[PDB]
Parts: sequence; C-alpha cells; structure tokens
Amino acid sequence: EETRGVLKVFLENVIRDAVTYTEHAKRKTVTAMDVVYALKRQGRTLYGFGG
DNA sequence: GCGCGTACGTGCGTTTAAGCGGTGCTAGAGCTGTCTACGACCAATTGAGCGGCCTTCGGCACCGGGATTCTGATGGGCGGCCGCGTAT
Repeated sequence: EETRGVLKVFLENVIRDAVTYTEHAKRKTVTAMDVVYALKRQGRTLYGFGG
C-alpha cells in the first residue's frame, strides 16, 4: 500500500510536467516525446525512445 | 546469546482479466501556404544606478542628586566599690 502512494506521487509530477507542454502545443494527444522531456526535468533522463 | 512468537514464503486450487491479433472510426498531429505583426538593429538623448563617502535620532544600559534612616560618642543622676584614712 505504501509504494502505490509514491508511485502515484511520481507519475503525478511527471505527467504534470508533461501535460503542460502538450497543452502548450495546442493539442491533446500528448506525445511519448513529452513523457521523456518531462522525465528529463525531474532529473530522470531516459535513453531509448526519443527525438 | 537465546528463546518465543508469529508472520510471511511456498503450494494448489479457484478465478478473474491481461494479452492477442481483428476491425472500425475519426481526431488530432503534421504538413502546408500565405500576412503581417513584433523583435532585432542603429541612432541620440536622458536619468537610473554604482562607487565614494560620511548622517542623525533612538534605544540598550550604564548613571545622578537629594531627603531620610541607622549607627556612634556624650552626660547628668541614682547606686554601689568595700577599703584606706583621719579624729577622739
């Protein structure tokens, strides 16, 4: 139960960062691309899927 | 170290819902195409900003003068010294 709470914490913040750009971009269908930059912000850079 | 307790791992059976590949639909990203507003650039004038330089009143904490309270030598008067001393 404890971890689910955190998992949620983490998703929330990242998706929070991600969603804004997508809105910024005048679109709904939020991209994988945002998922990542948003991750790069919080400080969890990912190698694999992007740009 | 040791001992008590119990909770969490390992199993089977029951059960529940992910993953698969099948189709359909249209939304929303991506492209594309024309206009023009807003930002860069160059100019000239102006005062906000920085170095240089020294300001004044208020607040913390040390202070100031005057009446008043407590301690000390002074002193006549009632008593006691019993022991040397003059007079008959």
